[PDB]
Amino acid sequence: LLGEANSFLEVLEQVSHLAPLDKPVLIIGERGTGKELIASRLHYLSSRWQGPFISLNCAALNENLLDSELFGHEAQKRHPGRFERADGGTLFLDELATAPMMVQEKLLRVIEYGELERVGGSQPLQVNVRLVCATNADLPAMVNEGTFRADLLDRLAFDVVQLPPLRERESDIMLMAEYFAIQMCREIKLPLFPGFTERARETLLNYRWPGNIRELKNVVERSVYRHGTSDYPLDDIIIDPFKR
Ligand SMILES: Nc1ncnc2c1ncn2[C@@H]1O[C@H](COP(=O)(O)OP(=O)(O)O)[C@@H](O)[C@H]1O
Repeated sequence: LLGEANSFLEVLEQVSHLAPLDKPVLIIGERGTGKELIASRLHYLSSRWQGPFISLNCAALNENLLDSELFGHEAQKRHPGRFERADGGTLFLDELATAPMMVQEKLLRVIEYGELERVGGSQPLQVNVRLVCATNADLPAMVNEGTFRADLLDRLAFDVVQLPPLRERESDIMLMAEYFAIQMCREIKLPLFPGFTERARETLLNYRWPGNIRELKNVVERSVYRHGTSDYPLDDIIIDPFKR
């Protein structure tokens, strides 16, 4: 993983201590800051490392589909949900704050009882899953508004990993930019990355990176491609490809 910023190193140290626990971990961070990567690090550093790592984006599914994707539904005889698929392993729920209140209630019940309720006939399913969740919402604010369950937060938020946005990671922007530029040079067969000019560095370090590391990679790849030479340093950082 790339980065030297104290804020980021401190996250890695925190994760090394949290991973062996069976307790739920809440990751607060912006898109592209490595939420899923950290969730997967928690899994692979934990005693569950040989078990499944399953992900789901709560924001991507309507309420009824989220409900059946997480908790499963009947009808060859059953469509297992993500809790069942994660049994013995880890389930990463991204965009937690978008889960509808009915889902939040059902999530609290699974955490506190350790089983998934079942329609008549079939008995409840036991599940044994280590949960990691993420969002950039202000969850305490949502609790005040009535849009996030306080009880659920008392279960999910055993501890909180705060992932710093790229704009708050010291000089990690240039370290990562260089790394990404070099890999794009290999992809388009340039013999050497010719460096970034001061203008390019100013552009990179002054931009907010709303898309963080995902956005940085894309911008840098496009910029290297457009430059297309090892003869002269890269000067033009193409943040916005919709202008020109
Ligand atoms: N510290 C890091 N070093 C190298 N690549 C990283 C680092 N953090 C995140 N990335 C990369 O950034 C992209 C977004 O990370 P990911 O965890 O998927 O995103 P998100 O925060 O949106 O869940 C991925 O391609 C991932 O490899």
